[PDB]
Amino acid sequence: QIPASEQETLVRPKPLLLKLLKSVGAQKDTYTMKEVLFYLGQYIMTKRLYDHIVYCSNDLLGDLFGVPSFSVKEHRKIYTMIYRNLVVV
Ligand SMILES: CC[C@@H](CS(=O)(=O)C(C)(C)C)N1C(=O)[C@H](CC(=O)O)O[C@H](c2cccc(Cl)c2)[C@H]1c1ccc(Cl)cc1
Repeated sequence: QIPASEQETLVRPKPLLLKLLKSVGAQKDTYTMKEVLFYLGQYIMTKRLYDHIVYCSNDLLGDLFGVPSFSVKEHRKIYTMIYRNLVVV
């Protein structure tokens, strides 16, 4: 029960989120939430942090989100953790 519109939001990552995104995607100043979620998704799968829990205490992603692990099924929490690392444009 998250709206579809949320993936349209325009955002400006803070430096550490930007560092992580640069490892998987082109470097722009502005991203859609859709893009951010995809890049983070690819980052996680590429680095195999996920086998419904993502484990990230041995990874920069852990520092980014402030948790050692999280559930992929809890989307509102994920959006919340993402939002602390960006500015809405
Ligand atoms: C790395 C985990 C990826 C995998 S996936 O969708 O890309 C695929 C099934 C294609 C392999 N992921 C999920 O597995 C879960 C699947 C689900 O529980 O519905 O969806 C995650 C998702 C999608 C959209 C928004 C949010 Cl906040 C999270 C989504 C996700 C979780 C965390 C982050 Cl940071 C980004 C995307």
